[PDB]
Amino acid sequence: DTKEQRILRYVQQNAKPGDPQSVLEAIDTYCTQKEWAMNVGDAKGQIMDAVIREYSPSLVLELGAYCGYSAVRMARLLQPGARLLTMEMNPDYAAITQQMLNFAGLQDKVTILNGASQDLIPQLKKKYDVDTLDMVFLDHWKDRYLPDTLLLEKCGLLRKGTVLLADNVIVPGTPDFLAYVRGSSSFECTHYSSYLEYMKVVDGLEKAIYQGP
Ligand SMILES: C[S@@+](CC[C@H](N)C(=O)[O-])C[C@H]1O[C@@H](n2cnc3c(N)ncnc32)[C@H](O)[C@@H]1O
Ligand SMILES: CC(=O)C(=Cc1cc(O)c(O)c([N+](=O)[O-])c1)C(C)=O
Ligand SMILES: [Mg+2]
Repeated sequence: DTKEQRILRYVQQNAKPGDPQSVLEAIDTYCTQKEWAMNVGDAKGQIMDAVIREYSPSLVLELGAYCGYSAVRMARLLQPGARLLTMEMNPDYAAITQQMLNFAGLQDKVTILNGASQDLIPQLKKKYDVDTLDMVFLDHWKDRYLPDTLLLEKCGLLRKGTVLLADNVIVPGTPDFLAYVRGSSSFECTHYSSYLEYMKVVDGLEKAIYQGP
């Protein structure tokens, strides 16, 4: 099997069905003790929790689902009737993510879209009945953060106050995205210093709030 199958199996055997907190704890234990994996992790996850709680977004778009750790993290804090859309182009990972959300009991709040964000974002309004997004979590391949931010803008999916929250702006780093949003009057930016998941390596999240065109 794969590392991602092993993470899912560990959750199934070390967490409680319908208990998202125990799912997060099981993933973080497995990835600390056994196999590193690119989940946002508990240190940066706590910052995300604080952001989600501050904004109480009704519609969140996640770019990059992997095994479902950040989808579980965010969906467990969504208010009743709020929703998360998560885009994941790797079908093996999308299948793991669905099973992770099912185990956590959060599947009614999350819709997985299997495809590439650059192909799916232009379809959100017509095919997925989106007006504008309240919050976007960018955590896919780092060279896509800037192109997809610009694409979300072009597609009319950002409104004044939409929160963009970007993982890994230090490691691996997203230099063009970071320079662009920090230099742009269309975004108000804040940096949240933290640590790379499961490692004593400095990383950080960037929050970029859209200000309109
Ligand atoms: C860092 S992992 C996501 C981790 C997840 N957000 C978490 O914290 O649990 C990055 C993911 O982005 C996916 N990916 C990369 N480029 C993508 C794209 N253009 N569209 C959709 N998914 C993409 C990869 O297949 C991978 O699963
Ligand atoms: C390239 C890679 O795998 C590494 C970290 C990483 C961490 C993330 O949090 C993340 O989202 C992504 N990503 O490529 O999407 C990657 C390292 C340290 O090698
Ligand atoms: Mg990441």
